[PDB]
Amino acid sequence: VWKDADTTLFCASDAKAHETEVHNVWATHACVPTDPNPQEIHLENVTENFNMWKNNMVEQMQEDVISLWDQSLQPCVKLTGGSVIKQACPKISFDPIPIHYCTPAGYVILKCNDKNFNGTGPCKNVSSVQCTHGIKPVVSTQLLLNGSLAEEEIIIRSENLTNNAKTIIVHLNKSVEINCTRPSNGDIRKAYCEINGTKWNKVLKQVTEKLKEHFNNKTIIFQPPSGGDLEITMHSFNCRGEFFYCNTTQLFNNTCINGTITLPCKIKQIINMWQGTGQAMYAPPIDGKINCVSNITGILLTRDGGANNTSNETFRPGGGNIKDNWRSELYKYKVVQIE
Ligand SMILES: CC1(C)CC(NC(=O)C(=O)Nc2ccc(Br)cc2)CC(C)(C)N1
Ligand SMILES: *[C@@H]1O[C@H](CO)[C@@H](O)[C@H](O)[C@H]1NC(C)=O
Ligand SMILES: *[C@@H]1O[C@H](CO)[C@@H](O)[C@H](O)[C@H]1NC(C)=O
Ligand SMILES: *[C@@H]1O[C@H](CO)[C@@H](O)[C@H](O)[C@H]1NC(C)=O
Ligand SMILES: *[C@@H]1O[C@H](CO)[C@@H](O)[C@H](O)[C@H]1NC(C)=O
Ligand SMILES: *[C@@H]1O[C@H](CO)[C@@H](O)[C@H](O)[C@H]1NC(C)=O
Ligand SMILES: *[C@@H]1O[C@H](CO)[C@@H](O)[C@H](O)[C@H]1NC(C)=O
Ligand SMILES: *[C@@H]1O[C@H](CO)[C@@H](O)[C@H](O)[C@H]1NC(C)=O
Ligand SMILES: *[C@@H]1O[C@H](CO)[C@@H](O)[C@H](O)[C@H]1NC(C)=O
Ligand SMILES: *[C@@H]1O[C@H](CO)[C@@H](O)[C@H](O)[C@H]1NC(C)=O
Ligand SMILES: *[C@@H]1O[C@H](CO)[C@@H](O)[C@H](O)[C@H]1NC(C)=O
Ligand SMILES: *[C@@H]1O[C@H](CO)[C@@H](O)[C@H](O)[C@H]1NC(C)=O
Repeated sequence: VWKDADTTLFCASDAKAHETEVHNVWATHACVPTDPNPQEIHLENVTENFNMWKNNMVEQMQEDVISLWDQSLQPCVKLTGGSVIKQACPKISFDPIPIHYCTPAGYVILKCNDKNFNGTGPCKNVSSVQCTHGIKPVVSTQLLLNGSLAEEEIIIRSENLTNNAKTIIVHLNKSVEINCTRPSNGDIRKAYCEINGTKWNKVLKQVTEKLKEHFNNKTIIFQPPSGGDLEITMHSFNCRGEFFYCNTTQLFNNTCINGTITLPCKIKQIINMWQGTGQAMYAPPIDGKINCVSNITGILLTRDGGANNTSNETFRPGGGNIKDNWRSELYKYKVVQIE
């Protein structure tokens, strides 16, 4: 017998003690080795309720990633609360590694194995584990990168679809690669992302059809962000320590519903912190080819309000709350206390 409960989790990873890469360093001192032979118990015809939108596991992963960035990516100048903090800001080795989240004695993690599970409600196929799967703490907006894929159909996730103020997480069942490069050798900050147009438009059409099922077959329209900070209006992410801001206008235009899609990007030194603090400024980009090839595995969407009297629903890429990023991976888990 058990019950829903919150407790302090610990982490496990396969980090290398000899790596200077910041994630490896953090996990080496903050986590333990992973279990080579993990045990999993499938509960016989047990029904459990989940709520990915109210899961303390999310808050804890957030806290880990905040501390990791706080120790690994200190900017030259921090602007928060009115005070100005200056300090050294050397370039680092940066490449996210999988982090496992595990429960201590007296506790266990319940895992929903239901196909097409949306993250909330009852789960029929439930198993118990000590640790989650390996989750890379990838920080980004608009597009979710290097995450897990839905096993069956594309899944739409939201705490409340009817509430347009609540973020929508689209969980893809097929990866679309995004190839971002800052070429070696008139602007060290100019960059670009290449994406297979055929693959993207096909997936996006599948997402459209999926959104129809949730919005009474209303017409689904995609549009670029209306306004807001650059971190939100553009696809923001960190590649090799450098902050990339990419213009995704070409991705979200309800027209191509063929060739290569080249998104214009730029590396920014001055960033609005996702931690919520304030503003941070980093040193200029390192020289040479700066390249990151990522899997697009999900999308963060915000729905336009004031469309109730029309046959259209408008969706725009969003994000900014990194907790949603962790939710996209932790949705199927919950902690319970055993006796
Ligand atoms: C809640 C709300 C509206 C979200 C905002 N988000 C961000 O500034 C953000 O996500 N920035 C960011 C930075 C680097 C990378 Br790489 C990706 C994204 C920041 C705060 C202060 C928390 N307000
Ligand atoms: C329940 O989930 C487990 C783990 O994914 C899977 O092996 C099993 O086939 C599922 N059971 C059914 C009947 O769907
Ligand atoms: C998830 O599935 C449950 C099944 O009862 C349902 O109540 C809930 O509305 C679903 N959530 C979404 C966003 O589809
Ligand atoms: C992805 O999900 C959609 C439904 O959302 C489905 O039609 C399609 O077959 C899936 N693709 C793959 C490769 O499973
Ligand atoms: C979902 O959002 C709608 C629109 O804001 C609201 O009227 C409704 O109460 C919400 N549903 C729940 C279960 O809170
Ligand atoms: C990229 O996506 C493919 C599946 O489309 C997967 O096999 C591979 O592991 C992914 N790479 C990651 C997760 O970094
Ligand atoms: C990514 O794009 C760059 C520049 O076009 C290219 O050199 C590289 O081969 C690409 N990588 C992959 C895996 O497609
Ligand atoms: C969408 O249209 C199809 C085809 O007529 C219908 O079967 C289905 O019930 C509709 N779905 C919604 C959510 O309105
Ligand atoms: C993206 O590029 C388009 C032109 O292709 C431009 O109109 C738009 O302002 C850009 N978006 C942002 C957020 O800068
Ligand atoms: C969508 O693409 C078409 C291409 O002809 C363009 O004219 C239109 O302005 C685009 N809408 C946007 C970028 O919102
Ligand atoms: C995208 O993939 C398809 C095969 O799925 C291929 O035919 C097409 O050439 C690719 N497009 C690009 C831009 O490479
Ligand atoms: C995604 O994973 C690939 C393979 O490990 C990596 O090269 C790339 O830098 C990752 N993308 C991001 C945004 O971290």
